Amino acid sequence: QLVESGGGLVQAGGSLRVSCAASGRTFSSYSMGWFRQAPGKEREFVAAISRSDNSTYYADSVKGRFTISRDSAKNTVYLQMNSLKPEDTAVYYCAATPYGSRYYLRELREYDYWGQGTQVTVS
Repeated sequence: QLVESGGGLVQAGGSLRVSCAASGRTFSSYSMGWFRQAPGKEREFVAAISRSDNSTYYADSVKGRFTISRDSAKNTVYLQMNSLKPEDTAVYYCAATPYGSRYYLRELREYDYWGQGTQVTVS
C-alpha cells in the first residue's frame, strides 16, 4: 500500500518536496520509483531508488534538478524538486518494484504497486 503527499502550486524556478509512504513490512523488499503524467501525455519515468544499495536513477529531463531520498524509520521516500520548470507540471505517482537493478527501475512495465498520484503545478 502506497500513499503520496506534498503536492500543490509552485512558482517557476522554485523547489518542492513530495513524499510516498509504504506498508512498513514491505519497505526492504521493493525499490521505489516516481513516474509522472503531464496534461495529455503518456505517463513517464522520473526517478527511482534501488533496494539493493540505495543508489538513485533519474530521467534525462530531470537529472541534476530532482533527487530521491529515504527515511527507513518513517517507511517513506522523498522526491525533492529544485529549479522547477513549467514542463514539470504533472501528476506524480509513486510505485514499488521487487527488482533492484537500475535497468528495471526505469521501466513502467516492471512496477507492481502504485500510489494514487499527487498534482504538482508549476506557474
